[PDB]
Amino acid sequence: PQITLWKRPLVTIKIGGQLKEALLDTGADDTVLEEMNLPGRWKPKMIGGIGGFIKVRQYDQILIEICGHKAIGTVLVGPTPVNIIGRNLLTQIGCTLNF
Amino acid sequence: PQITLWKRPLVTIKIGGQLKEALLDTGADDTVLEEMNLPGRWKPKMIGGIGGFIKVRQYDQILIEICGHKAIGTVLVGPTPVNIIGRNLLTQIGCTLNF
Ligand SMILES: CC[C@H](C)CN(C[C@@H](O)[C@H](Cc1ccccc1)NC(=O)O[C@H]1CO[C@H]2OCC[C@H]21)S(=O)(=O)c1ccc2c(c1)CC[C@@H]2O
Repeated sequence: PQITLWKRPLVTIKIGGQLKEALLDTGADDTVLEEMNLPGRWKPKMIGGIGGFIKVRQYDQILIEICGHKAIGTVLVGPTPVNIIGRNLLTQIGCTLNF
Repeated sequence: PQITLWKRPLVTIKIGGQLKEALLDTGADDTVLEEMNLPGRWKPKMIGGIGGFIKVRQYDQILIEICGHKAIGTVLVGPTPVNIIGRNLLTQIGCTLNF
């Protein structure tokens, strides 16, 4: 599909057996998901943006389906106000910017 | 152009007559640039990011060229970690996401 940017590029994703809404975000190196209780090992991390830093848990090799496109990679989980699909996964679903 | 996402989508911009580098950021509603001198009146505003809220100067109807494409719109100036081009300007240059 082609997504215009008049509105936030929100799409449905599937992660940890749950469906969620997330932004397709070319400004995020990595994917950041709102607080959820994923199983398995994780590593603490701090990520910075406008307003400062938030503490997140880094999970590796997490499977996510974005608009029916499967992807697997690093997912950071923490108190983000929004689910963010970052470039580490956007490359895997074949997403590009075009103008 | 078509821009892949294996690297950060960084582009050269011109604003106030000066060249700068900025990130094409589909997860940003607004365009936020690092502290700089811009001609024109401005008004104090607040914006929130992943880490909280910051004070910005809002410049309206500002001329800005992005990778050779002209836009005129709102530019917020403040302590952002990175120059980001948000959807208010990405729409003006005809930018879409595609997968
Ligand atoms: C530095 C470049 C940018 C700022 C990196 N951001 C990604 C941007 O798209 C954020 C997304 C977003 C955050 C909160 C709420 C809504 C949307 N938009 C943003 O702040 O937009 C501003 C301007 O417009 C307004 O609309 C939206 C909010 C206001 S991040 O979320 O801070 C991030 C993600 C991953 C990762 C990091 C940092 C660090 C490592 C990790 O990979």
